[PDB]
Amino acid sequence: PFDYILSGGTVIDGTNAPGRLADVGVRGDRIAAVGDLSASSARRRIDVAGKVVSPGFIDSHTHDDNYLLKHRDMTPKISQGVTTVVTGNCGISLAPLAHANPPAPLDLLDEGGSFRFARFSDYLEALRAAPPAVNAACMVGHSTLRAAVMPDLRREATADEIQAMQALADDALASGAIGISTGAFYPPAAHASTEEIIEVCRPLITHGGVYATHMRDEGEHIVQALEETFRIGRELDVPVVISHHKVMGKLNFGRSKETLALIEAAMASQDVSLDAYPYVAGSTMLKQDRVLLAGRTLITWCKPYPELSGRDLEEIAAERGKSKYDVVPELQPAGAIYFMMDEPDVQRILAFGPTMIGSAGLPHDERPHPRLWGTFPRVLGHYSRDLGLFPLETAVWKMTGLTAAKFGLAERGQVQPGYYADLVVFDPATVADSATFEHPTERAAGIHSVYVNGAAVWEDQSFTGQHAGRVLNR
Ligand SMILES: [Cu+2]
Ligand SMILES: [Zn+2]
Repeated sequence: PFDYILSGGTVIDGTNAPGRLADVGVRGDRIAAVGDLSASSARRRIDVAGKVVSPGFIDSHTHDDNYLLKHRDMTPKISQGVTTVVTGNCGISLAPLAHANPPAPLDLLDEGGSFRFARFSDYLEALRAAPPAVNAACMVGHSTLRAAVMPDLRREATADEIQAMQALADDALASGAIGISTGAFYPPAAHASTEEIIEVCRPLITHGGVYATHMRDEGEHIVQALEETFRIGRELDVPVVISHHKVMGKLNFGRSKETLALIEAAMASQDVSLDAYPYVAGSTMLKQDRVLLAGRTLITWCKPYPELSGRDLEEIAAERGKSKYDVVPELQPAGAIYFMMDEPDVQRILAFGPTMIGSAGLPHDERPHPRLWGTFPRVLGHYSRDLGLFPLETAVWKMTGLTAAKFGLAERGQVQPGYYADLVVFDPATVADSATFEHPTERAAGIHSVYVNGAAVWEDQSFTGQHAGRVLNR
């Protein structure tokens, strides 16, 4: 007998096909059957008429490394229909690193003494012993490796340092990591050469992981940054993932036509993937960057002056008698929101066939960017339904079947008999992002229920208490 059957709704199976009326039966952690299940014995038959039953959403780009440990409920994500998170992005992973004051942007994951894992396996063991509500597919970050090995980060690494990082990377992959990420855009790795990155990531071909990256530059020199990424992919002969694709700065608006053309061409000869979030503003560490600081900038958190959280940097700078760029040093470490993208580009990038959906949420921020709470429903509601950017089945595919395939998450991302029971029940007519820049933590509308490995984790707009997540392997 099945444990339960979700009956009377429309199934959008995650393979990018129009929805069809069908029931979904679950037994244990597996989807036992799909179709007319009136003839199958079940302990419960849940009515989901008027709703859509789809695979659970996979967040391709998260910074939930530590949040998974400190807030197992994972409300910001499960309330949106997310059932699996990919961690350790942009070169930033919680482990391996025992440091009491990690350099920005590593501090985006810190709640105070959070970096206590000497080995990557110790981190994975912790997750398994006290599982979060969602599954976790973890990557190790290059900048974290640099911080753990190099006494001085403002220079290229020596052969001995490269060997040390490569050993740590290898141990992480052997322990279960699904890949390695880099973020040469940031201070900790700005001095890292392309060859340093290649040598540190060589274990990928032996273990079969992916290479993810926050490119060295996403503005004036984005073409060069794209080429470096493609080159790294060919040298390693491993798939590459371009994180949160965008063209930032007024002088780069409209250039998504150009960048997408380059990516499409690369996909013809090598393995390339990419993800993005549905907003015109970015967010990360407060940084002395003239392009990032060109437009409206809001503080998310500030260590030396906590009261600045939520304020407009222009006011702060002006009142201190300095430019936004010159006032940054005295306010660090801190975080911010940067309005430096244009709607047309965001829409073009989201619509681009292979683009997967990733939130890039920064969960520890005092006053966070709303993407943390509304990314997925904003794509299903605002963009798919209201603007008609793509049909619903395609919008779902972009956060389920496509993502599972690119990260190698076997038996997930599809509503198919035999696959794991990560599922979402939502109302297509009302699903929508409620979070706004003004009120960034509002819960999404239209999300009826969410299941992970067969257990309901979100019901009646609340965490059920089921710590059903598992550490996944590629
Ligand atoms: Cu990131
Ligand atoms: Zn990034």
